[PDB]
Amino acid sequence: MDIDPYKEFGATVELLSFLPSDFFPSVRDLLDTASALYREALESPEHCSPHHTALRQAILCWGELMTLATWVGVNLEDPASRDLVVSYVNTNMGLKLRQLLWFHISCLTFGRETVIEYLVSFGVWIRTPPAYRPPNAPILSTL
Amino acid sequence: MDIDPYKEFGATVELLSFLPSDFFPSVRDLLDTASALYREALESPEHCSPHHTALRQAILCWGELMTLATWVGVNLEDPASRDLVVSYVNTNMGLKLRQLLWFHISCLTFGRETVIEYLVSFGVWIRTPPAYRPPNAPILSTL
Amino acid sequence: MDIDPYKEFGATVELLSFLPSDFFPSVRDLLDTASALYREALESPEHCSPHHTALRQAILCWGELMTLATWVGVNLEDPASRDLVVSYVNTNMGLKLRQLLWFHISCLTFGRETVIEYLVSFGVWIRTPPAYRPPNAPILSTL
Amino acid sequence: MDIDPYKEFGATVELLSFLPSDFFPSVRDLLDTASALYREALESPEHCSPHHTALRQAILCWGELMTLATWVGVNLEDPASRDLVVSYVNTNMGLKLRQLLWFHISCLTFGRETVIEYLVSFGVWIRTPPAYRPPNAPILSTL
Repeated sequence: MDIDPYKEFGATVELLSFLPSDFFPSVRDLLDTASALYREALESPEHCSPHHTALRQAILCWGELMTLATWVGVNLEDPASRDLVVSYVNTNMGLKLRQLLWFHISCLTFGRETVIEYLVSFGVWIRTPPAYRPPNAPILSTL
Repeated sequence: MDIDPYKEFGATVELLSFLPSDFFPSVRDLLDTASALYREALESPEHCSPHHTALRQAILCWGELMTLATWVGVNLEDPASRDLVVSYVNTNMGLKLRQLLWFHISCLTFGRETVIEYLVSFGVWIRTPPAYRPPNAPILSTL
Repeated sequence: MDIDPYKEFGATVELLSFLPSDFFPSVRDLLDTASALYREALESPEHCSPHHTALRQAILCWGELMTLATWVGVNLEDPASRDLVVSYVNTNMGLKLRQLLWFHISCLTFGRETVIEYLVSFGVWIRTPPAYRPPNAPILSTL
Repeated sequence: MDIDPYKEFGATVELLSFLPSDFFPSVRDLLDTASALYREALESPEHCSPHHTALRQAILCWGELMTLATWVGVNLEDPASRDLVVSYVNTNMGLKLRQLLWFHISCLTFGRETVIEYLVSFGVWIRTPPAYRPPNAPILSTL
């Protein structure tokens, strides 16, 4: 199957490619934001929203990757392989996980429609070449 | 955090640990089933159900894990360590995957409540001594 | 004081005495069933039913007998006596714990009156010599 | 499972640990009290109260510990190991059984609320430094 995780929620993998990969915060920072703002809802037995369901799945996927990294560090004996796998699991997969975390956290905090319009506007800003690019980049905010 | 992926659906990691690990179908079989029965809906841009959202997320997590397996095959030179990582992925993460997929596919097929009652019943059955239980292992059916 | 643990619940040690030893599930299986089916309630601050109260007391009693078994294994350097005590605890006391656990779990699952009628019928069946009874014992089950 | 025997009764293991171990009466004295006051209701086929249910279970747990002690005395011929097991069963497990018996007998006699208030008061008295601790330790009374 060809499943786009954002196709529900009115976005696409291509739209989020407007944002550069180095734009997204670290998984630690994003999980801290999730705990700060939505811990009780995430731990709840309610389907509070599709975003909440998806964020739950993403947090668990990251947790299982961390369990794998620990298991590698304990059960592998070749340090080169140990560290290659650990770094891969921390960086390459972390990128997509923090895309997902960012999208859903931002849509809960600010609104799905607002986030999609931020994506469009930031794509404008970032495609605008530097000579003509304003310094005030689009930024998600309430106030 | 402490997120149980089944409690928003009325179940628990414990309750799915109540069935034996070997009862759960293979990942290949479950993904074939997911495709055959719900590919169009999973690929669609609609929040068809929380089961569908969870299932999309899990299918993509497993896809990234398979991608990890391939990346290891290529960029690892220790065959013992490569085999060890691939086997951890196929077995330990695969079991959690097939529990999750079995649960959500079976919910969509038969009913979430039917599935939870089936878990309880089948666990009690597999624990009852044979001379004092119905002889055939319970099964879900739509016929 | 001469207390019967089932008289409270409409049954009697004499009624459950007709159930053979091979009829009851293991202590581990019964405890896993208790957890899976009624953990939220057993761990709760509510009197949910006399069966729940009794089940809590029985589970904690077994926990203390297991503490005893561990203590024996760690403190007695005479292997014969060590194993003799462990076997007594796991067989003679395990059997009573299994009787009680089965009774209360089955009551919660099926109905106290249903369990009592099942015991009456099972006693009839087991008192009947094999030549003159159906070969399959009566079944208490969800299916 | 992690079951607190007093949660359903408004207390905790933390609150009963306000009392020292050497504060609780002997199992003999507690059983004599239970007989002399509530034998009729404990021997009865009625759920008189959750406390009565729990007391019945405790009484039978102690009966089984006594049976184990007798069986050890008969079936172990290494006096050392016999004595170790008998002492453990009479002392270490006796402690928890007399906590339980004291709690439920005192509840039946005085009120569960009165017993919980007695626990917080004894906490005050025992945490108070000696130079200001009144000789009259708190005590339960009906007058």
